[PDB]
Amino acid sequence: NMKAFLDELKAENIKKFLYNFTQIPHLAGTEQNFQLAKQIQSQWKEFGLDSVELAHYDVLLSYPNKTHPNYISIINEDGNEIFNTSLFEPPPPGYENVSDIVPPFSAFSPQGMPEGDLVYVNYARTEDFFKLERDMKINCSGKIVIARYGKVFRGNKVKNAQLAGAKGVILYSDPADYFAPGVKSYPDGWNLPGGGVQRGNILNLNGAGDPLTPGYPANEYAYRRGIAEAVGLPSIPVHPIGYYDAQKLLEKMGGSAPPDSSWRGSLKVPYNVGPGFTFSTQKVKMHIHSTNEVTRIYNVIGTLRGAVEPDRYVILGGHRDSWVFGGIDPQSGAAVVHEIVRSFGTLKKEGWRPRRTILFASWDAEEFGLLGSTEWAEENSRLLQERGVAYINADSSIEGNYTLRVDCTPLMYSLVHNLTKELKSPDEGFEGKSLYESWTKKSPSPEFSGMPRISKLGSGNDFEVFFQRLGIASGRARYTKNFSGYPLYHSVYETYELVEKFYDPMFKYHLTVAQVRGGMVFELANSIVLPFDCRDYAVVLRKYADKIYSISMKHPQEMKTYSVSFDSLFSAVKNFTEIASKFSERLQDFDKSNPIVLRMMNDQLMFLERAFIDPLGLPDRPFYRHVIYAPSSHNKYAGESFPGIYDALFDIESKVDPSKAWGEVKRQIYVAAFTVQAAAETLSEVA
Amino acid sequence: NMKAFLDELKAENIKKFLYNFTQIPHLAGTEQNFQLAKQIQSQWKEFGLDSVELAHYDVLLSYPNKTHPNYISIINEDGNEIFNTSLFEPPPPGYENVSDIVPPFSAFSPQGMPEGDLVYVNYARTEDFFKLERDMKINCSGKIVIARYGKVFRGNKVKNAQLAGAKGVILYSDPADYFAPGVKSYPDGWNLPGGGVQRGNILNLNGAGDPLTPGYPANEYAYRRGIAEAVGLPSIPVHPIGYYDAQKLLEKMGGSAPPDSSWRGSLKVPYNVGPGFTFSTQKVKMHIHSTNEVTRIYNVIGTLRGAVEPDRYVILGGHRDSWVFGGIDPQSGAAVVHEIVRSFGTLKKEGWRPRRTILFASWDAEEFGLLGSTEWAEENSRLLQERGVAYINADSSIEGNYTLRVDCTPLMYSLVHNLTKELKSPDEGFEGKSLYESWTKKSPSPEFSGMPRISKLGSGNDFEVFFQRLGIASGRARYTKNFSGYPLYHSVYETYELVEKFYDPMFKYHLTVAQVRGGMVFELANSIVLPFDCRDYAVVLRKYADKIYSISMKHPQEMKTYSVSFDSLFSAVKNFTEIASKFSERLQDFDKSNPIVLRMMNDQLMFLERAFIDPLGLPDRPFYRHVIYAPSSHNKYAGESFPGIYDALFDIESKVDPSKAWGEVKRQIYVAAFTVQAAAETLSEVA
Ligand SMILES: *[C@@H]1O[C@H](CO)[C@@H](O[C@@H]2O[C@H](CO)[C@@H](O[C@@H]3O[C@H](CO)[C@@H](O)[C@H](O[C@H]4O[C@H](CO)[C@@H](O)[C@H](O)[C@@H]4O)[C@@H]3O)[C@H](O)[C@H]2NC(C)=O)[C@H](O)[C@H]1NC(C)=O
Ligand SMILES: *[C@@H]1O[C@H](CO)[C@@H](O[C@@H]2O[C@H](CO)[C@@H](O[C@@H]3O[C@H](CO)[C@@H](O)[C@H](O[C@H]4O[C@H](CO)[C@@H](O)[C@H](O)[C@@H]4O)[C@@H]3O)[C@H](O)[C@H]2NC(C)=O)[C@H](O)[C@H]1NC(C)=O
Ligand SMILES: *[C@@H]1O[C@H](CO)[C@@H](O[C@@H]2O[C@H](CO)[C@@H](O)[C@H](O)[C@H]2NC(C)=O)[C@H](O)[C@H]1NC(C)=O
Ligand SMILES: *[C@@H]1O[C@H](CO)[C@@H](O[C@@H]2O[C@H](CO)[C@@H](O)[C@H](O)[C@H]2NC(C)=O)[C@H](O)[C@H]1NC(C)=O
Ligand SMILES: *[C@@H]1O[C@H](CO)[C@@H](O[C@@H]2O[C@H](CO)[C@@H](O)[C@H](O)[C@H]2NC(C)=O)[C@H](O)[C@H]1NC(C)=O
Ligand SMILES: *[C@@H]1O[C@H](CO)[C@@H](O[C@@H]2O[C@H](CO)[C@@H](O)[C@H](O)[C@H]2NC(C)=O)[C@H](O)[C@H]1NC(C)=O
Ligand SMILES: *[C@@H]1O[C@H](CO)[C@@H](O[C@@H]2O[C@H](CO)[C@@H](O)[C@H](O)[C@H]2NC(C)=O)[C@H](O)[C@H]1NC(C)=O
Ligand SMILES: *[C@@H]1O[C@H](CO)[C@@H](O[C@@H]2O[C@H](CO)[C@@H](O)[C@H](O)[C@H]2NC(C)=O)[C@H](O)[C@H]1NC(C)=O
Ligand SMILES: *[C@@H]1O[C@H](CO)[C@@H](O)[C@H](O)[C@H]1NC(C)=O
Ligand SMILES: *[C@@H]1O[C@H](CO)[C@@H](O)[C@H](O)[C@H]1NC(C)=O
Ligand SMILES: *[C@@H]1O[C@H](CO)[C@@H](O)[C@H](O)[C@H]1NC(C)=O
Ligand SMILES: *[C@@H]1O[C@H](CO)[C@@H](O)[C@H](O)[C@H]1NC(C)=O
Ligand SMILES: *[C@@H]1O[C@H](CO)[C@@H](O)[C@H](O)[C@H]1NC(C)=O
Ligand SMILES: *[C@@H]1O[C@H](CO)[C@@H](O)[C@H](O)[C@H]1NC(C)=O
Ligand code: MET
Ligand code: MET
Ligand SMILES: [Ca+2]
Ligand SMILES: [Ca+2]
Ligand SMILES: [Cl-]
Ligand SMILES: [Cl-]
Ligand SMILES: [Zn+2]
Ligand SMILES: [Zn+2]
Ligand SMILES: [Zn+2]
Ligand SMILES: [Zn+2]
Repeated sequence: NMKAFLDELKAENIKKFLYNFTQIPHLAGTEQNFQLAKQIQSQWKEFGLDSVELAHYDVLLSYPNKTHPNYISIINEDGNEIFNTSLFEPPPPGYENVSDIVPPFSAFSPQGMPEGDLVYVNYARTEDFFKLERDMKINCSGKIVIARYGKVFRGNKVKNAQLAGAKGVILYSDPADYFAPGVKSYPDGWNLPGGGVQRGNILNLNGAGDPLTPGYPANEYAYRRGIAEAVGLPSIPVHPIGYYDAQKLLEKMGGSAPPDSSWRGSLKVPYNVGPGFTFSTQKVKMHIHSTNEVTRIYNVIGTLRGAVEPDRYVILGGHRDSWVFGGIDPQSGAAVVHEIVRSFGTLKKEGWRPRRTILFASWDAEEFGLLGSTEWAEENSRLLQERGVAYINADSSIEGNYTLRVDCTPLMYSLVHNLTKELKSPDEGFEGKSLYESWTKKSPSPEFSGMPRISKLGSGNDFEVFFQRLGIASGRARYTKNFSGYPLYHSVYETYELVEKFYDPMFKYHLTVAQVRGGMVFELANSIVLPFDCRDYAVVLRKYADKIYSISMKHPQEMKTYSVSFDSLFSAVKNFTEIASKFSERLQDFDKSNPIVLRMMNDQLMFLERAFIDPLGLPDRPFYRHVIYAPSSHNKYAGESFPGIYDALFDIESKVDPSKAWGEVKRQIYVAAFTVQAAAETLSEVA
Repeated sequence: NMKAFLDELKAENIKKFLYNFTQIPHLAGTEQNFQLAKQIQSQWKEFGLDSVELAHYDVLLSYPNKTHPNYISIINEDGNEIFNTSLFEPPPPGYENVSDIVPPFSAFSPQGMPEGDLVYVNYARTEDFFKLERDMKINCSGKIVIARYGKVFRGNKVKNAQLAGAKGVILYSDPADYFAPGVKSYPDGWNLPGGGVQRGNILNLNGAGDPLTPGYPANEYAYRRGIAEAVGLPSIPVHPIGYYDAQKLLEKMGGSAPPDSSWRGSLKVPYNVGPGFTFSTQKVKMHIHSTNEVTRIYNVIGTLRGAVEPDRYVILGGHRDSWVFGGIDPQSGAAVVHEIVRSFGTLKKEGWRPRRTILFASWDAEEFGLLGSTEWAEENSRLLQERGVAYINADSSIEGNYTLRVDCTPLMYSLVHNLTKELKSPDEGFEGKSLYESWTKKSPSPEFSGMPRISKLGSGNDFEVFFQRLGIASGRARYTKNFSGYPLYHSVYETYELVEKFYDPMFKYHLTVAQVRGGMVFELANSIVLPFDCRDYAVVLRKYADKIYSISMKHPQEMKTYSVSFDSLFSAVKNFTEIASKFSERLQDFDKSNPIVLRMMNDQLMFLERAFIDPLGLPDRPFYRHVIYAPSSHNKYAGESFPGIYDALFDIESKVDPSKAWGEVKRQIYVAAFTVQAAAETLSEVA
């Protein structure tokens, strides 16, 4: 049973595995990450799984040129380079050995050496550009943009800059966002030093996976697009820097003053918007020589065969590739997965099997655009869509030590509330209290009443293909602090020591998280009726419908003129509530001795998330197919509800042809209404 | 059991129902067809079904203007109309009563009155236009095209004419194609009189359904495209005529002689290609005033709930709407469906239920582009794709009286061979012999060896959405003669008397067909393991792969230059064969006492057709999603195998950018190979 499973999980095994996984860098596509793959594969076998395989793919990756390093320069009239930015981050104490740490770069930047004047765009959010262009009437065309990291996915920033006519992008971490007051810089604290730099890809894939093979696995015989038809590549060069190098670049900024104080970081500089310097005269020059190449990646797939329903899959998955040492990201998740596998393997060895099949994945190349999970899901989509019960993600276990953070489909709200009521809180001052209780006090639902906050699923991690493309119920859970990161995210300072010393000295937060993740998986794979409560969907659908309705009501005149009615959507949401209620009654009232009836009802529960998928996808985003959730078009990290209606409404006042625009709003209402009604009807009696 | 079911079917009930259904016209959208819907609905209830509902939709239909009739004219220099074509067909004896028979028209023609010179284009097939433009260097731009009916779907003809720059199309039936030697014209024989005219729609929908709501049911709150963005509407006017009116128009043809004798019909005319008349001087003028309007349609859906697996659907479906009386098309099918329902209802009343759910449909508006079946499938696609076991079509039972004609998925080859070995042949001179035996002697497989021909499924009937869009295993069966029609197809002369006197005086062919259709449905809904043999798919996949390979090999030089390899496809087809064999062994070797294992294996058998669906669809045809079969792009009535590779190869010598063209061939090989491999893997052990 479950306590057995949970009792078997040890804090000290997790620490042990974390140490093992973080001694050398495990960059996607490198030999070291292949070797770590083989090791996971051997150990998952010893741990007892029925089978363990590697699945490989040849996918587009991106690397700096070793012999021609990227950097930024200030140049004078004579094109002399007065100031150059760092070529690497100062490595942390004890790691001068590090054979090779990849230098900071933006993965997938095109090559180039543009020069021009700087304009400062705050976070380079859509509203930031609105403010700049609309109110301040500044123009970025032909400019080099400098933006700080934070708020939104960096690929969104680069896309907004391209849209604004920019010719290059410089990204940096501002201490306002990455330096927590009263804490010391690494190695004496968990703060980001001025030499530290955030790596990460800057693609706008919208779910496509490998840029060359959208729709299909990048296997041996795959036909590949030419790089010119590749999906999601930026067309301007981009490069990231620390705040020391950034202060040099910002200290001379001329033109307009920040429009207000929210545009201002913590550096001792004016934060002028520019364009140009105060040093007329001087310009900025980028040197990007990174290359894209087709490189092989390896996922590790382990299988624990179910005893009763082997053709039903519960999936625990998390990535193994890291920018450098991956102390937090991803090895604090991977080490938790490893102990969960060891622990399932133990039960199995004593003769136990779960009811359903459990699949365990160690994904590759997440950092480069969720490529390993996606290609694998493109290859197995027929199995996943007919047999996939649920997907639990397992990136970083901790990103703070304050409370539980859970994002999932409403189908799993009750499972997560129940499970956490049986778990001991590991928080100071809640000893003897349940996880549900510390979590509820520290993180109260706005939505009401005496319940914890649970968020929507956006994207930016490996659950994306499972939920947004395939409609498989998905969740994730981690410890967090009281979309920007923790200060040391994706830098060289993310090490084993960072975690042992400052985050989780006892590894008790890792353990709590291993219980939540492992317990969810255990319940999903073994409970006789699937632990999904469809009435939870009925509740949030109503809230989401009120929400998009209020957004539309900011335009009463247009609603009148174009006859924009939400009646069909509320009507669909009403029918969903009613039918969902009745389906629950039947769920309570039928006999579990009849297997066929049990399988039927489970199939209904399983396909219910699947019912929300539109095979045509959302407009311009063919691989985002879920009609209720999609990643925000302004922020890949954030979920948006009724994404098709929301985007039809967004900035509608600016559209040239109002009735065409409002026509499209109404089309999206219709699509949403029909999909909600069709989903509800899957829960009707079947004949 | 099955004999019980079959013994219950009577020839005389079928005749009785056929008579009842053919006394007045039942045009889609008219009150008479609503009334016939209500009657079917009452009678399916009395017959015993658990429930019977009407599902309605508001869809684009098309009608002639009653007070401004369509016709064609010959005009002189002074624009005088010398010759006008008929305004209606002479009604058959006894039907001068007929309140109103719609006059011949091409459904969905735009309005217009173009004048110009005639060019004669034979069947207006793609090769016909190749011959005309390429070899004869004739130019149709600005011309009015005249084509004879036959060979290919009429909508393809109109699209080829548009592509060729034509400004109007005149369609007619040539006695070469619609007058069988030695037989008399109706009412004294089954031949087409010179006054008879073939109705039918001329859309190019490619699976979209209702032109205004592609993707989604045309329900009450549906958002509808503007007619200018409608799917599949021709942009030139089109009108059909009999061979009397056609002889007048053809007798004066000038320009070139027919390129050869295959261009020549049976009329006593030269069959000159034109352009223009021999009467310089005279021109042709079209008068089309037909309108398109959104009109309500009604499907009747009956349900016979399964005893053991109510959430598994076997579907028997056929249309009810007719151009006029529908003596053959569709009421000879509808009357067979009615007797099958009555017969299932009888068993049910004596306490029996099938194992799986059976759904019975009477579709509306088939004649106007398969609209009723399609809209219903767009509305229920989530149920159909997870629960749909099989779809059996039921249009016309007879179109000849020579032998059985069966088209179906390879998954049903064995079911159809077995079932027909248990059925008595109704053919003269095979009394005491089995249906399999007359059918095999009269219609031998080319493919080998001692087996009957079974054809590929294309489109042009209501199975289209189920098979080509949704991937549900589909079949159809009918009596045929020794893509053009029978002579009286879609004319006013298609009556009850036509069938009683000349086709099936005893109704014994209707009865055989009711046994084949009802027996297939019975086996599918009741057999414990689904009666599909996946090794039949392995066999035809190999044949199809040889076939497309030979087509490519006509271009050895390009295959060399571009490195076009079919190795991945043959490799996929090999793995399919191997895995299919092993899956059959397990299928034989497992115990039917374990229900869960039985359901698992049945689910594999059920989803196997589903595995061949690509959610991106085929290029430019988003609603054709099956990778192995699609309707021919040159002939909606015909199936093409590996449609994506075939179309990439078709007329490739003519493409401007060879490596781009050959690139696309290779892409399609890759897609085909991967889909075959993914389908095979669904039949692997599941964990
Ligand atoms: C939520 O579930 C309910 C059912 O429980 C479902 O209600 C349905 O609403 C539709 C659309 O309003 C109803 O449609 C009617 O059908 C009857 C025949 O049964 C027709 O006579 C009506 O048509 C006339 O009136 C229309 C509206 O003014 C005219 O436009 C039309 O031209 C006709 O003159 C009408 O179409 C349907 O009957 C009910 N079904 C019921 C009550 O069982 C509702 O649609 C669901 N919500 C969603 C979004 O699906
Ligand atoms: C039909 O089923 C068979 C399996 O039963 C399946 O065979 C697979 O073929 C692939 C592709 O050829 C094999 O891929 C190899 O994998 C190994 C590692 O296991 C690699 O070392 C190999 O890569 C090297 O060689 C390549 C080819 O020259 C180089 O391009 C590459 O850069 C490497 O140097 C190679 O990728 C795979 O191992 C087998 N699997 C087996 C035999 O189990 C076949 O693909 C199926 N058919 C289809 C169309 O799917
Ligand atoms: C991580 O732990 C693994 C497994 O214990 C270590 O790999 C084993 O170590 C020795 C080499 O000294 C070999 O005898 C085994 O073959 C290895 N087992 C494998 C690959 O599964 C590995 O050395 C550890 N890594 C670190 C950095 O300590
Ligand atoms: C920034 O780096 C550049 C590139 O290395 C330095 O300029 C180079 O310096 C060498 C030695 O003076 C010259 O031979 C090259 O011509 C220069 N290269 C280019 C492309 O300008 C420059 O010194 C650095 N700037 C500072 C302030 O250190
Ligand atoms: C979470 O736990 C609650 C409370 O135990 C469960 O709700 C009960 O479930 C049982 C078993 O079917 C019913 O008999 C009770 O009537 C339910 N009580 C309530 C308050 O609804 C709920 O099912 C659990 N959710 C899960 C386990 O997914
Ligand atoms: C087709 O058969 C039906 C059913 O027997 C006939 O409809 C019935 O006829 C009488 C009207 O004379 C009524 O008492 C019943 O209400 C009808 N039943 C229905 C509608 O289910 C119908 O008249 C026949 N049609 C023809 C042309 O003979
Ligand atoms: C073909 O039909 C046209 C249309 O009815 C006939 O021409 C019309 O005839 C009436 C009476 O002569 C005239 O008043 C109209 O002006 C004509 N209409 C048009 C549009 O031309 C014509 O007679 C018919 N041709 C033949 C040979 O019967
Ligand atoms: C068609 O009938 C053939 C011959 O009876 C069936 O094949 C046999 O099926 C039985 C039952 O599983 C096996 O034990 C035999 O070994 C099979 N014989 C052969 C020749 O294969 C076949 O299964 C039937 N196809 C159907 C009913 O779908
Ligand atoms: C890296 O830089 C060298 C020159 O310094 C260049 O010639 C080489 O091609 C580069 N490597 C690439 C582009 O992969
Ligand atoms: C922005 O400035 C550039 C300067 O070259 C100009 O080409 C472009 O049209 C301007 N656009 C706006 C938003 O005014
Ligand atoms: C963990 O422990 C305490 C709890 O308040 C906190 O003050 C400290 O900052 C935490 N460590 C990190 C890395 O947040
Ligand atoms: C039919 O023709 C009349 C005139 O004869 C026209 O005015 C009317 O609008 C037409 N009906 C239509 C177009 O539906
Ligand atoms: C066909 O003839 C028309 C005459 O107007 C001309 O415009 C068109 O370019 C010609 N095309 C070909 C195929 O020569
Ligand atoms: C039906 O019966 C005989 C069989 O040869 C045939 O000659 C006759 O033409 C058939 N009727 C039709 C309509 O084909
Ligand atoms: C490429 S989607 C997100 C990848 C990675 N988790 C990042 O946030 O940088
Ligand atoms: C619109 S697809 C075919 C419709 C009808 N069966 C015809 O052949 O005319
Ligand atoms: Ca791919
Ligand atoms: Ca539609
Ligand atoms: Cl996570
Ligand atoms: Cl048919
Ligand atoms: Zn990560
Ligand atoms: Zn990361
Ligand atoms: Zn028909
Ligand atoms: Zn027809």
